[PDB]
Amino acid sequence: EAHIQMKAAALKSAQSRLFGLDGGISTQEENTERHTTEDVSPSMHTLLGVKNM
Amino acid sequence: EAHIQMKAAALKSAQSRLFGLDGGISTQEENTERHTTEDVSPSMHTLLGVKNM
Repeated sequence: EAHIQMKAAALKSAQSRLFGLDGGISTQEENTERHTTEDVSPSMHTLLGVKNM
Repeated sequence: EAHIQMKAAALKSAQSRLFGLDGGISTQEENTERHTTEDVSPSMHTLLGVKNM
């Protein structure tokens, strides 16, 4: 009885977690898009439908 | 008889406790979560599904 009470008092209410933080860090997608000197910006190739006035 | 009565009167109804307060103080779990400059708050990383209007 003493050993059981000691074990119960030591363990308390310790929740058991089956997993931790996943090791897969990359949550985005690889950017396979090309970059060329013809681009108007590092994020865009052309401004196709844009109309100035 | 006198000694027995003296012992009974001195001891009274003293309950015997086998244990005291347990020495294990930490009742919570260690917070292994990281904190990064990208976080929106010290308690949360992103606000993922939140929709503004």
